Amino acid sequence: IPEGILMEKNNVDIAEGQGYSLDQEAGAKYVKAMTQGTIILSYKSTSENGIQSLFSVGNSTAGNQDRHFHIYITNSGGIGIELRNTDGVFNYTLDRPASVRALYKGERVFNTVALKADAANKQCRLFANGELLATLDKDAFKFISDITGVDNVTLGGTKRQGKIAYPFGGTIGDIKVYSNALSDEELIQATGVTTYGENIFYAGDVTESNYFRIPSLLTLSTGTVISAADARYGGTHDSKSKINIAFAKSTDGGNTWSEPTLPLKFDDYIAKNIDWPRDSVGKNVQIQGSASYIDPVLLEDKLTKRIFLFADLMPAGIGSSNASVGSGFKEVNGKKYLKLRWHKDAGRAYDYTIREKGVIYNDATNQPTEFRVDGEYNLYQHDTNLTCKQYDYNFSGNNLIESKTDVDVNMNIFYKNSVFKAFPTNYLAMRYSDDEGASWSDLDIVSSFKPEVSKFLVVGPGIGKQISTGENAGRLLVPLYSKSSAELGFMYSDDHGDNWTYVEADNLTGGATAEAQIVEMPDGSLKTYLRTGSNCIAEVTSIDGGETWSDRVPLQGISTTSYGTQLSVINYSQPIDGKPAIILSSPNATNGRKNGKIWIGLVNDTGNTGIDKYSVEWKYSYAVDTPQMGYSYSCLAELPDGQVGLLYEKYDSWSRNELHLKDILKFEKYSISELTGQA
Ligand SMILES: CC(=O)N[C@H]1[C@H]2O[C@@](C(=O)O)(C[C@@H]1O)O[C@@H]2[C@H](O)CO
Repeated sequence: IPEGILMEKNNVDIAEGQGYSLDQEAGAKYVKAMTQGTIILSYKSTSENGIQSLFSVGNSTAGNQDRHFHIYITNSGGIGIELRNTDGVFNYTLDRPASVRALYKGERVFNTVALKADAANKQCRLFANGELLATLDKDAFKFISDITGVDNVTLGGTKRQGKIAYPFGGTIGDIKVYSNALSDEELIQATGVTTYGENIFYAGDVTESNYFRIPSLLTLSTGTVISAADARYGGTHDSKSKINIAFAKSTDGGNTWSEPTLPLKFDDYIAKNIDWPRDSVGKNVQIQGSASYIDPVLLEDKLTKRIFLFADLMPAGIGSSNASVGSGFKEVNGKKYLKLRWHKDAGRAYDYTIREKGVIYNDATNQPTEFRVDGEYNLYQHDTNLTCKQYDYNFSGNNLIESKTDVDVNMNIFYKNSVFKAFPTNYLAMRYSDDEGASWSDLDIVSSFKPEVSKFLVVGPGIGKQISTGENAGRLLVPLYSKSSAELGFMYSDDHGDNWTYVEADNLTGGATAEAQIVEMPDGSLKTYLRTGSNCIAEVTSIDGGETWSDRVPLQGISTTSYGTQLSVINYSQPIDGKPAIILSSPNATNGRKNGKIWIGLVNDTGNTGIDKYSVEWKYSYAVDTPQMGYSYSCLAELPDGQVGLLYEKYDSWSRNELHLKDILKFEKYSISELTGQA
């Protein structure tokens, strides 16, 4: 077999289910006997078939349907290979979900992929659109030379018992087959020729996190665009993990973004880039003893230009699902204070409180102790800062080993090895900034109002809202949800963020994931759209600045799942078709987080008063990709130009098969012209 290119083809159109034979190519005899090599191809799929082989080599005869090698893509954006010679001899597979796309801005686009079969290193690697997607290691390295009875080289399908299986439909822009193993560098470069949308945060940036989730995007009145997201270190798992909140800004309308920062973070566990296992066992494992922050909300007070970042604060080993019932506060002398448990007391003996100036008091004696905390909640014993060893986490087989290192970090009340431990429920935290993220204020735990009967009271991720007109103009609002006397709730401030008041919006005690976002009506009244535990998105209205809310009404015509998915709904500054408009983003499928769509809702005055005053007509819907393509959490923002920016999870974040994927948080922009189908 010669060194270099064995076969090359260009601009090949393939009719769905027909495939294309490469048997007559001069190098077919070499390709049918490859001991290793590299395949790189550019393609555009126009088919909705489930599995679509791009290139294959194998045995087409009867009874030999399990003898072949093929590189394929799926209608849901997955990509992979299967190297087979019947299950008794070998069946090597490698894939990565949500690796490619089908449609971008209304048109089918080309993706560039590559498979490298490295005999010397006994390794197989898959690449797509400039990224290394997956790696397979095998002691018994195998390739085309190991398949019995190869009799064909085919494009757009895999020949099985004389039939075209895994039928592709579309165009193979280019294909090059090398007998040699090209370097990862050459393949990253070669496949990187086609990319769509951009990353703000990414595996390898200064956050040191390989994964991200829960997007927040907001254009400030100054023109600067800011964003935040969970920096999920231990895979894409929710809290009871190691998660920090990442932040970045753009001063050029969303074209380029600054180096990300970590405004909300904990140091009990080290922040590092780690590849979380995706196998059936390891994928379910998560960090057990780390404190974390989760689900960000960004908000701007246009009157003061101040910005706020909110997120849930989870004590060590705590998440929404295992949070203890209680406020985490104790009332002494009429004032609520954070309570603490001395590590040597009984398991549930929270006999201390953090009072004025961070001084820790003994409640039984009502006398101050020798301990105190700073504005970051780190402990001190007589002005001397307390410390503890930072933990590291590594997999030993399917087991996650969490061990102490020799690195000292300040002892914080939310850490598992702290001498004074906070109550194991969730808290609401926030910091403000007057210089667009250059510096942030001290940690402000605003959840003193958490109902003592609640398991958890958390934020609805995305952005908050400031009322611009009416009696309550200037009021700041942040959506919340809980498992307590109410499900949907809100916290508002009339003094520019200095103080917050909690509001129960219903009397539902089921604790469903009622993530909501708020939009303002022309007269200042508000409409909140929310995820529910039923097969619909609900709408509630307030005519008193968010103090009381109407009963839930299903949002007619916008399909969703029973478990649901977070949504984003924003006010647009200019009228569309002459009417005030709001824009909504959410996956449209009734099962699975996929088929993302952006809708434009036109506000109509019905002629009625009160809660029935306005009616929103969802006149336009825009499909971001094809129906099976992944789309989960998202956040919209009107950019300084007329465009609508979109930061979203381009995969199914609920699925147990799409956990721990790198670089799925994408940033895209769309004009109103595009969104209204007006080209
Ligand atoms: C505080 C918290 O746990 N937020 C979670 C919840 O929502 C998500 C989700 O993708 O649906 C992602 C959020 O980061 O998974 C969680 C689950 O639904 C339990 O509510």
